[PDB]
Amino acid sequence: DNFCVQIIGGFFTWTPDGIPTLSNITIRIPRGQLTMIVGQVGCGKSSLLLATLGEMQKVSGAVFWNSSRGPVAYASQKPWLLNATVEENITFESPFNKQRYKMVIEACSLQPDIDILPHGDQTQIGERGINLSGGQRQRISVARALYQQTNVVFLDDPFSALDVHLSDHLMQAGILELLRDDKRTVVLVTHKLQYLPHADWIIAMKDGTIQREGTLKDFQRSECQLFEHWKTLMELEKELSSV
Ligand SMILES: Nc1ncnc2c1ncn2[C@@H]1O[C@H](COP(=O)(O)OP(=O)(O)OP(=O)(O)O)[C@@H](O)[C@H]1O
Repeated sequence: DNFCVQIIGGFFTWTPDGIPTLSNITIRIPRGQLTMIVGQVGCGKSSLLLATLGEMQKVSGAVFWNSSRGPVAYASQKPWLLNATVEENITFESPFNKQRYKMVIEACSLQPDIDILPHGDQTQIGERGINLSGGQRQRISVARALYQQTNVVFLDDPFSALDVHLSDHLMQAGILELLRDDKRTVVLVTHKLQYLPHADWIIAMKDGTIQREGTLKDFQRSECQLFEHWKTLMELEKELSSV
């Protein structure tokens, strides 16, 4: 109805005939809102993101897309980089709009870093080019995710190798401004719980199964231990002829 991705009792294994890495998956992602998946290391957040994309085989349950999935803007936990220039890494087979390109660059704070080095927004990077630092690779992948005119945006820990200032500016200018104005569906896996007030929907995962759902107000009563743990980790209220 008003939700983007629906899973009812989904079972997903990475191996073809192994133990279910994801068990009893139930997910109700709102459309046009920010949904944040939180959990410990290796509890299946990236696996949940890829299971919604069909990258994992399904043992049981059903997956519904009300957007026939359609395109999804995805920023992997390991930042993927093409062999082309920075401009083509950000546009990624899209029409080049200078206004949108500069807006996404200012949202990711990529301008002063592309000012460095032999070329500006035209250096070949990845293979057949100069290597970039992990923050630059991650933010170029995030800029590619933010650039495309896609209603669904999947972000898998954009703040893995980012400091406080760049991650905060990325969170505000990208997620709360560049993605809210066009009402794109943003699913944001993160280990930074300081952005939990900015979450319309929250997914809690624990050992390959999903613990809770809803807003922080729902976490206030049903799961008091997890709510107090979130409070302690950071009252959690929302918001040539010679040649
Ligand atoms: N491509 C893969 N092939 C096989 N097993 C995988 C693969 N990706 C993840 N797994 C397994 O699935 C489980 C959860 O991994 P996943 O990457 O979803 O966790 P995560 O919580 O998102 O990651 P992080 O370690 O960054 O917190 C682990 O047991 C891991 O070994």
